[PDB]
Amino acid sequence: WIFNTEIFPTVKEKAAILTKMLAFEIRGEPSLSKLFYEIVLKLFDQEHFNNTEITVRMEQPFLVGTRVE
Repeated sequence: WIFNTEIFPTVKEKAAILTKMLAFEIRGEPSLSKLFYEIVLKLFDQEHFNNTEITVRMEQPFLVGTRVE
C-alpha cells in the first residue's frame, strides 16, 4: 500500500509502525525485519528515483538493518 499509488492517506503513520517493526528482532521474528528489508529492498529496487516511503524513515533503519544477523 505504501508502495502502491498516489491517493496517499496514512503516510507518516505507515512510516511510524515501520519504526515499531524493528523491536521484534529481539523476539526472534526473523521476517519482521526481513519483510521490512525486502520492502525497503523493493523501496530501493525498481524506483531509484524519489525519496518516497519517507526517506527519513528509509535512511535510519537501513543502517541497523545492515547490522543484523
